[PDB]
Amino acid sequence: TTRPTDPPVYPVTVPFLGHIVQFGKNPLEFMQRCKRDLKSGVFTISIGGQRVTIVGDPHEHSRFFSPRNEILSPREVYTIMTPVFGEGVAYAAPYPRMREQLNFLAEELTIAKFQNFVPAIQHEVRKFMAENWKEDEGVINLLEDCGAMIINTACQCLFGEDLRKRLNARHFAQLLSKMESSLIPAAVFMPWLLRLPLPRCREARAELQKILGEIIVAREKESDLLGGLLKAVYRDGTRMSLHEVCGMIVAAMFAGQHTSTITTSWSMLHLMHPKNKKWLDKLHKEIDEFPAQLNYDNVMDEMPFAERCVRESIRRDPPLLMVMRMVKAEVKVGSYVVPKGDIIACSPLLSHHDEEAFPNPRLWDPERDEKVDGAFIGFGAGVHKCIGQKFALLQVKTILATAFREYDFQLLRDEVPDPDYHTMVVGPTLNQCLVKYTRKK
Ligand code: HEM
Ligand SMILES: OC(Cn1cncn1)(Cn1cncn1)c1ccc(F)cc1F
Repeated sequence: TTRPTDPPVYPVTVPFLGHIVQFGKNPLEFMQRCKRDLKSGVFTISIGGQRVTIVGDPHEHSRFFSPRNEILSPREVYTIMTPVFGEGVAYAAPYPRMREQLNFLAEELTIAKFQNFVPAIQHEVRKFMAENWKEDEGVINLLEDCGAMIINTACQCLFGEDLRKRLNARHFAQLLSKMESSLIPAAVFMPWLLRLPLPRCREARAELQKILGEIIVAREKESDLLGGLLKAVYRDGTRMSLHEVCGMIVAAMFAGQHTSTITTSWSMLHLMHPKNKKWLDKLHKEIDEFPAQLNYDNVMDEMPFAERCVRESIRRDPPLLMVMRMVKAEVKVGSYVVPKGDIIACSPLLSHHDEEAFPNPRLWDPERDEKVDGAFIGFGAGVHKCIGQKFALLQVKTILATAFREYDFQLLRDEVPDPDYHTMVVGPTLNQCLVKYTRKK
């Protein structure tokens, strides 16, 4: 079964690997085991004879990230999420409707769009803090409260008043919530591997669609994200259907909700920890210079340290652990060739723990730089680099800047939380994010 060019191979049984996943075993240790015993950063896990090739050598990142869809294809490997977004909507939109739709989305999230996003995000953060952090001091779940701030501020930024009246952020976040109710690794991993349907979350879509479809008529009967998606064309002259606009609105809120929530929480948890006083003080040296009301230029271009804070949070504990493609034509990676039919993967989690690229990788050090160019991949790279990355950072950084200007925070355990590997998109353990707020003097 070997070819003169293939990477080293580690056989596993499906049960044995199934067991590792179901039981939420640290996936970093398993991949680091493999990287060492096979003495290669590029290596294959043969599951049921089912080849998964990992680009775990940060010097080889571009070999994963740069090829076109026709060579390394995202479609086949994410097709299981189709019920999430709908049948002809993203990874399920046939060629070339997938790239066309992602690009429409991308175009709704450029820096020309962000106009008054910042004041809008500050007002929502301050409404929240005013409604929820009312006392001189009080106890909260930081993970839960960041997620609220993330949905509220996202919807305020992206949605018009008709939308926010019919579908409030609370509602939105429930509907989103009961979808990744069926995207746990323990349940998805095996049908993802076999090529089996997603094992409830199509009921939540049909609720949204009906709701949006009403909103959508109300408007055509009578410049936000919805309105921009509604104006989108396509190469062939036709526009997106209701079903496609709903699906891309979902893909959007879905993509950014859990990832940004988690990044904000890790950032705040590191910063508040007594051993990171130096950084919190550094953070203040930067943000104490600014007025009550921030602008785009303030947050995007005059907070380099806040940004390092966010970036290193995603570096140490990236929320998307692993990014995949189907190899459609064999591809050169390092001194190996990765054959047609392989699943090829590149893992932020694995590369962000490479000792050369990120020495002492468990130390959250905001002043760190990658020691191998392009080793950091928390938002991916190349053809499929994240296109909400700028909105994400504008959002998280404004929240950090707004929350730390008014409050101090005590973490109510001794150590920063354990990541919890039981969810698809990975964050700190919920019960471990209990925190005391203290209103500034
Ligand atoms: C902190 C927040 C975020 C993180 C950490 C993050 C992380 C990532 C990563 C690792 C990828 C690589 C995908 C791959 O190679 O398969 C990606 C892509 C992508 N992201 Fe994000 N992302 C974030 C926020 C968002 C937001 C807010 C949106 C939309 C509103 C978004 C939309 C997308 C899309 C459409 C792609 C891939 C497009 C394609 O397949 O060509 N992301 N993101
Ligand atoms: O890349 C994802 C899909 N994915 C990969 N593993 C689990 N889900 C996630 N993502 C990207 N940025 C933030 N989250 C994505 C790609 C496109 C999309 F529309 C949604 C979506 F979640």
